[PDB]
Amino acid sequence: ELNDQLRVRREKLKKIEELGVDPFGKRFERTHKAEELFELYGDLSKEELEEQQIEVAVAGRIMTKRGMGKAGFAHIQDVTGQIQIYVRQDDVGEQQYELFKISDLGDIVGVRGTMFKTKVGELSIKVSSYEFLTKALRPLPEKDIEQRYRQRYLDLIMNPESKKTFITRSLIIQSMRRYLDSHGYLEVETPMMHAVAGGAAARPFITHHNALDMTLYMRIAIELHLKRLIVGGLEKVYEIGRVFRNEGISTRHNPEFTMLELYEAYADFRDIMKLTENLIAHIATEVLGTTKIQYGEHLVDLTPEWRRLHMVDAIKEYVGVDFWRQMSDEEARELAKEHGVEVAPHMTFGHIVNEFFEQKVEDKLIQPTFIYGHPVEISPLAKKNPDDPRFTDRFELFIVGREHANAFTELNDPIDQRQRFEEQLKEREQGNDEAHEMDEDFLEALEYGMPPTGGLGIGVDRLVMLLTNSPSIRDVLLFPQMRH
Amino acid sequence: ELNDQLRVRREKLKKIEELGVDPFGKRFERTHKAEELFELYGDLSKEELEEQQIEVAVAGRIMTKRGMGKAGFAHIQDVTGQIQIYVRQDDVGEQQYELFKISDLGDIVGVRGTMFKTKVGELSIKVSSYEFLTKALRPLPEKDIEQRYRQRYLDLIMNPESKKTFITRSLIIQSMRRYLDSHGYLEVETPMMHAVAGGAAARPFITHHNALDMTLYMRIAIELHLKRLIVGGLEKVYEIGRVFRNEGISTRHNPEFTMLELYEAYADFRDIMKLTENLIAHIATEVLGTTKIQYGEHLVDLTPEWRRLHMVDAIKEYVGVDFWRQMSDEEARELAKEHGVEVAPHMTFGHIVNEFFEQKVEDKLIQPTFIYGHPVEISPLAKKNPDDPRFTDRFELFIVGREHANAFTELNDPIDQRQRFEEQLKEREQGNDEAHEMDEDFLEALEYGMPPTGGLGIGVDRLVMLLTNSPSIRDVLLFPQMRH
Ligand SMILES: NCCCC[C@H](N)C(=O)NOP(=O)(O)OC[C@H]1O[C@@H](n2cnc3c(N)ncnc32)[C@H](O)[C@@H]1O
Ligand SMILES: NCCCC[C@H](N)C(=O)NOP(=O)(O)OC[C@H]1O[C@@H](n2cnc3c(N)ncnc32)[C@H](O)[C@@H]1O
Ligand SMILES: [Mg+2]
Ligand SMILES: [Mg+2]
Repeated sequence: ELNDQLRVRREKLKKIEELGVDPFGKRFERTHKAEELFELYGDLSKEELEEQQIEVAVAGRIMTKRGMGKAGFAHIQDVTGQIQIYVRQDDVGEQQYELFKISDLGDIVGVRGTMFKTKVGELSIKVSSYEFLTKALRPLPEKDIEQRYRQRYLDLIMNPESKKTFITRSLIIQSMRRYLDSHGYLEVETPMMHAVAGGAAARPFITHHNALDMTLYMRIAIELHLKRLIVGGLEKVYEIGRVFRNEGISTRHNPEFTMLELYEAYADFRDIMKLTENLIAHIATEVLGTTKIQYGEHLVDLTPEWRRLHMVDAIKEYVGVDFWRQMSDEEARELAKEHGVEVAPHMTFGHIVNEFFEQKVEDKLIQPTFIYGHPVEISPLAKKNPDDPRFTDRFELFIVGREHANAFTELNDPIDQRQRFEEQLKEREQGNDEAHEMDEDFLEALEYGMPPTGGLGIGVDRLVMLLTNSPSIRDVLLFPQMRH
Repeated sequence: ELNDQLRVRREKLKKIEELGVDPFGKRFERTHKAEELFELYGDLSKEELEEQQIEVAVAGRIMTKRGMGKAGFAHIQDVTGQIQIYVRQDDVGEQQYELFKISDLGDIVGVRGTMFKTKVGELSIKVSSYEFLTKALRPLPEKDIEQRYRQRYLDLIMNPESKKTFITRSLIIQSMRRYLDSHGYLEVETPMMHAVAGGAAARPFITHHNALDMTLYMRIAIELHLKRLIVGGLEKVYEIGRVFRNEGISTRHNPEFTMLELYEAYADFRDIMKLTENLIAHIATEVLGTTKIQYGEHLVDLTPEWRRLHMVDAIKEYVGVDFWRQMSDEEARELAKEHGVEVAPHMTFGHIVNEFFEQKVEDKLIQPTFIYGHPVEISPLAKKNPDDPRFTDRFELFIVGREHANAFTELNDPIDQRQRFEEQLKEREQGNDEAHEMDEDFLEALEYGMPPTGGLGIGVDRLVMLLTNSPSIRDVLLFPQMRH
């Protein structure tokens, strides 16, 4: 249907060339961007602009073009929006007017001219110089949820709002580092290719190094090397880097995502809760100018202090079941069968409690909530709670029914840590193939002495979704993993 | 080595618990860093301190200890330095003093006490409260790049100069993003898992996605996806991220390294030259306080503007062979034989010229130098020079004999880009297993139109090696890839 349409364009290219101009342009000096023009000359009168001859120079893509004859208009779009340009043969000459006439929607051009207003009052640029910058061999679509991610470049051109989202994303990450850097946290870079994939319960992407003939695993967490830094005496460190998990895609999951991992010597999980809430309220204030944001049909208030609720209590409140009493694994399995909570063959009281939470409770936590007291069985890298060792001084931040962060009072006792790992291995022989793996090197590190520490993990992408009211993670990732 | 010392520390742990103490501590609130205490109170005499009775709280690892019966001293080290603590049973009580007595070198403790100077004059802290915070089961290093790289934590604790290097690295990167952002370049995040390993000439790490059953390649460059963003109308983008290349290690290369990639629509490689020198000059100025630096035996002057030299003129200056001469591939092969320049079967004029440069010229370029005009055969993503099509508008930045950047006037003409890819595939046929691979998606992207663009790539690790006078990249990477 539109196969020679591409040939129509492939022809104007030949014509443009033989017309003596580089169809793919040279450098172009600009003076402003569309948005600056309106903010600087949007309120000036038509005749005072005509008098002032304010010369500008801009560049962009042709989104709309109209008017035949010896004069025409077109809307040029740059990163900040669109601005109308007006080209008259009796102004730019014949060669340039010809360049304007052959120009296609989608083609990129640069112009020099003066500000002025049409009778209808639109602010525009009276072109006195029309430069051809780039020929588009394929036309613009016209003005598909999944076709937007498959060709993000087309999306960014056609939907202004998407652009805003990604800009907002850059501001969020930038705001995060300014806060952390100013509070003494050292931004560092640790390995992404590991001998042993530790720091979480997750399946890894496996690769191989040819020269060193080594099997390397892409990191499923940043935790283990950062901890080595704490043993290293660095005290405060953070890292915002990519993490990789051989998992299937979700509305809130992507194989490679961005996580913030930070550790603070001499702090515990309650300290981290405060850090977490201040950090996020800060970012919201700095970037959006407020702590009250919309997400779905919810108005989420990020103003500290946020609710602290123990996982076991959350379960009593939303389910009506108690896990505070001493309980046998058998009794936990009964309560599970009764409430329709699924359990794995390797699960025990601890795992079951968490299943009760994740399956019957979490989705209902809308306002920022610090869920704490995660059972020790599912927290192999966290310190046991003193008063009741069945649970740990760990917490997960929940907002709009999903986890935005994971943190704990770190386990620096190396003997206990080794014991957690063996238990993890036992769980594996029992069906759990996400059980953590023994890392002697890491354990060796703890053996030189890691001070008491508080660690924090934050899903940056998810935070971005929250602050941009994005229903899917693929709306906040420039090139989400495609099924292909 | 410490067969029993281990038994002794191990058994010591048990004794701390009997004292009723958590051998791995709780959180501890500090008031200052050791260094701040010297900067604030070092000038005050012994009695001035006695009058002002300055209460403080510090924490650190025990570096030295002296036990004089019922009172002793110890030097504890925090991230900023050491401070001496004076612990007398008369003040802290018998219980706490037994904790002090049993404390081993390497153990971490925190104290609260007042500032004061001993008869000798060393600023100290007369402790009123001694808190055991962590037991080191192994004794710190007794003293080879081995443990420094394999056990970086020990290095960071025992060698302050290594610690500063990593602190300076955080500053260099922080400084870089400062310039870029304030100059309008948008920081973004693009995929590290690619369907096609393109954007560079390198052998990648291959991996597999289970759920989607798909072969993925770890990025060998960030280029392609960033250019899709320029097509997207983002105009000015940058990404400081990890890049992976399945190549052997050396003092100049690590399999996973940090590269800065940035693109600017409407600019060309000359514009990029100016940016590169301003950026680097900015970082050095802001971090070292000067652009005049020392690297090894060299006194390198980073003050712009830097020397501009065409690769061909460089070969003429440093070797004597003039490649401006139109010659056949065979004559170039003959010239290669006569000057001891090794070539490969797939090579023609263009490749040979570059080998003359890398083999015979590179190492002689000490002062910052912009080498430009790379032959087209090795520049598949760079636009060809208008005057002499054998070369492209591209440059590499050489300093102290090594490459620190690669950049060019981007090839935005899709017909020509396709042609280059075909040439590369052809080379791979002839044995060049580092030839760029085809990426239809990228070609489709350029087909929608990409403005003339200026692209740049800087090896961040190498820039930091330069600014910290680190002879090896393994000195600016917290945990470098080690040999099996
Ligand atoms: N030492 C304290 C804990 C630090 C973090 C820990 N090392 C870790 O690996 N945690 O993993 P998670 O708790 O599963 O991840 C933390 C956050 O990252 C986000 N996240 C996790 N997995 C994905 C994913 N696959 N895709 C996108 N986002 C993800 C989410 O917000 C989650 O709460
Ligand atoms: N579009 C303009 C060019 C952008 C960069 C281009 N896409 C690219 O891939 N370049 O690759 P190189 O030029 O080989 O690398 C750029 C810089 O990275 C550094 N580098 C390259 N490989 C390693 C390495 N293996 N280890 C440490 N640093 C490295 C070095 O400074 C080098 O000059
Ligand atoms: Mg979580
Ligand atoms: Mg290079």
